[PDB]
Amino acid sequence: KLNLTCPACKVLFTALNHGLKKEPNVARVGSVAIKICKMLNIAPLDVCQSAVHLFEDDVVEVWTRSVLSPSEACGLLLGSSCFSTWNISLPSVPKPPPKPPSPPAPGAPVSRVLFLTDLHWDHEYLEGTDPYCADPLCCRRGSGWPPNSQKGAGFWGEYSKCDLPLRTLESLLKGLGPAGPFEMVYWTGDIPAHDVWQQSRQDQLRALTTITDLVRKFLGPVPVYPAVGNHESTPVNGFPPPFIKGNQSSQWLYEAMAKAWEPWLPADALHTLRIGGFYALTPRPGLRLISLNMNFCSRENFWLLINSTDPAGQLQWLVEELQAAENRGDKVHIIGHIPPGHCLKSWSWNYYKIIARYENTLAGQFFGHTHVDEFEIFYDEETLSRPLAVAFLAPSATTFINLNPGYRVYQIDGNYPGSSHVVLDHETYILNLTQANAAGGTPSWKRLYRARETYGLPDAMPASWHNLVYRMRDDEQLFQTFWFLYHKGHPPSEPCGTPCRLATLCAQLSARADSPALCRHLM
Ligand SMILES: *[C@@H]1O[C@H](CO[C@@H]2O[C@@H](C)[C@@H](O)[C@@H](O)[C@@H]2O)[C@@H](O[C@@H]2O[C@H](CO)[C@@H](O[C@@H]3O[C@H](CO[C@H]4O[C@H](CO)[C@@H](O)[C@H](O)[C@@H]4O)[C@@H](O)[C@H](O[C@H]4O[C@H](CO)[C@@H](O)[C@H](O)[C@@H]4O)[C@@H]3O)[C@H](O)[C@H]2NC(C)=O)[C@H](O)[C@H]1NC(C)=O
Ligand SMILES: *[C@@H]1O[C@H](CO[C@@H]2O[C@@H](C)[C@@H](O)[C@@H](O)[C@@H]2O)[C@@H](O[C@@H]2O[C@H](CO)[C@@H](O)[C@H](O)[C@H]2NC(C)=O)[C@H](O)[C@H]1NC(C)=O
Ligand SMILES: *[C@@H]1O[C@H](CO)[C@@H](O[C@@H]2O[C@H](CO)[C@@H](O)[C@H](O)[C@H]2NC(C)=O)[C@H](O)[C@H]1NC(C)=O
Ligand SMILES: *[C@@H]1O[C@H](CO)[C@@H](O[C@@H]2O[C@H](CO)[C@@H](O)[C@H](O)[C@H]2NC(C)=O)[C@H](O)[C@H]1NC(C)=O
Ligand SMILES: *[C@@H]1O[C@H](CO)[C@@H](O[C@@H]2O[C@H](CO)[C@@H](O)[C@H](O)[C@H]2NC(C)=O)[C@H](O)[C@H]1NC(C)=O
Ligand SMILES: CCCCCCCCCC(N)(P(=O)(O)O)P(=O)(O)O
Ligand SMILES: [Zn+2]
Ligand SMILES: [Zn+2]
Repeated sequence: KLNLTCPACKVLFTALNHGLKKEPNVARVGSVAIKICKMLNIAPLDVCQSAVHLFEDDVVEVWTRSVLSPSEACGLLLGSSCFSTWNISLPSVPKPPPKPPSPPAPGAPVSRVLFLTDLHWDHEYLEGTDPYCADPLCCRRGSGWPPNSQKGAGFWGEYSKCDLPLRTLESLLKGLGPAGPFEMVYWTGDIPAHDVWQQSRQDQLRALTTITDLVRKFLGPVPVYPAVGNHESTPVNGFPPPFIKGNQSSQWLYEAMAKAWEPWLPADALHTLRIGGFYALTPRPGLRLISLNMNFCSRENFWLLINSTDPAGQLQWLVEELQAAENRGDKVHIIGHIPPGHCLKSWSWNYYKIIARYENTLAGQFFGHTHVDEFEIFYDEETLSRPLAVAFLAPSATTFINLNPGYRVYQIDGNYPGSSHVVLDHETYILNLTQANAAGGTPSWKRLYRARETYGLPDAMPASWHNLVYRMRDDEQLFQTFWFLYHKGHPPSEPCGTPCRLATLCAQLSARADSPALCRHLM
């Protein structure tokens, strides 16, 4: 026991964790925290110096606490004095024995799938403004001007906490020629910018109509299959389950999507889309595309306080779609915005259980939301050792934060009977702002890398990505590459030390939220 109250403990972790974000050592930061404790009379210094001694005696205990923040660490140290359970009904049909997808045979075609996510169009982006304003979003009207001649916001964007003007997005679509042709496109939400404090419903629908028409303009007859992001509504993250009716429901948003996305989605899809913002359709024989609204898994969605149990019956709906694909022989692609690893515990554990059951039917999982080049591996529930699926977390088109613009393209097993529809390889394209915003610089999108090439993989199967993680656990050079691509070729100046490495690698193995057992082989 420590004579340390709940708010008191939060002041220390604040002054420490904020300090540990760039300060070289713990000692100097430890002194600041003790001085804070003294100046404000927050607690007895013996207790304060005892807490600093524990918060990070070594980085290991804190390596587990890499996720932990003040409220999260205090609860564990103080106790209870400082989210419901539920699960899904799986059909009684016995699980087919696991068998890997057969590699494509000679002559089997390939298909290219463009993947767009996190475009975050800022209607108010303005060149020359201050990229480091006080607001959560800058490079826009109201952020001010730079101080004493410092460089303002770049023309095509900036490496800061800023989003993109329409110019950079129009430039992205126009230069897709070399990346295609595309059989279809996946678009996992987050269309508006991060100007939350001034997002009316008119603004959000303006971003939907404006970007939808733009995408449709440069893709033309190619179908685009979108998924609902967490910024698409106002207030942000607020997606009430369909049991809420009236002007406070998300119908203003869902009925606007069904109208804007009608060219791409069939009747049955729009039906569910209007109700809960999710749908399922058949884009080609043998394949079933399922678009999930991961806002109903979101931690920021305050609406789930009413009933966080499978909101909208989506997972139960997902199970039915998956089980029907299994009986039919089809394979499944799931698209969403928030990756399952970032979901609420119950929702995530149930999704993890669903993916484990239908491993032979699932051929691809695609998400975004992280804005960086990541991937989440799923393991068998019985032993948590056989990688059986992969969720590719594509990088954002926007710069938010301190990143290069970029999109993703997937090579999948082609459109033919018996195909596995699995991802065979993928590529990432970027816009190099340092060259585009420079005097005389012109937009030129280039292929950053191809996965199988840089990583030397035999394929894009779960076992290969599983083997790529532990190769990076022991190969500092192979991880730096991944770390370089992680940020779309614009890493932070802060090198990723051995605690950062294992933390990043632990994210690659944690497709289930709150499961430390998934990273037991990292130290
Ligand atoms: C956890 O910390 C608690 C707070 O710690 C303080 O806060 C930090 C920021 C620093 O300032 C640090 O130095 C402090 O210690 C701490 O709470 C303290 O606990 C002690 C005893 O456990 C309390 O002592 C008692 O105080 C009362 C009130 O004192 C004054 O008021 C009355 C009238 O209201 C007057 O009559 C008194 O003369 C005082 O002017 C006293 O009444 C009481 O004395 C009586 O009882 C004792 C024995 O019980 C007899 O010897 C006396 O003769 C009296 O009969 C105590 O002296 C202290 O008030 C309390 N302070 C605060 C701010 O809460 C706590 O002890 C720590 N907990 C643990 C588990 O360590
Ligand atoms: C909470 O909702 C669950 C989930 O069902 C959906 O929730 C609402 C949106 C509501 O409008 C229903 O029409 C939806 O179907 C309710 O039922 C649970 O359903 C899930 C599977 O989808 C299952 O895991 C649970 O065991 C079910 N529980 C029950 C009691 O049927 C449930 O009615 C709501 N529970 C609470 C406590 O609010
Ligand atoms: C959630 O948890 C368990 C899964 O192990 C389920 O317990 C079964 O409950 C159903 C009724 O819904 C019964 O048919 C089964 O007989 C129960 N268990 C066994 C071993 O028979 C539970 O039903 C699951 N489902 C839900 C909706 O929570
Ligand atoms: C429906 O709900 C909206 C949600 O905000 C109500 O609020 C108005 O609309 C915008 C967003 O669309 C808000 O930013 C404003 O605060 C509100 N309007 C104004 C002029 O400030 C809206 O009033 C509701 N609509 C109806 C018709 O009742
Ligand atoms: C984007 O373009 C910039 C500018 O051409 C590249 O930055 C250079 O990187 C080399 C690497 O050794 C440095 O020596 C130069 O000083 C950098 N130039 C500037 C102006 O900073 C950058 O490498 C390019 N990024 C990608 C992903 O292609
Ligand atoms: C250099 C690595 C850091 C990248 C920055 C990531 C920002 C994340 C944005 C959000 N997840 P999204 O909902 O906009 O996707 P948010 O929830 O923070 O808004
Ligand atoms: Zn985003
Ligand atoms: Zn998002």
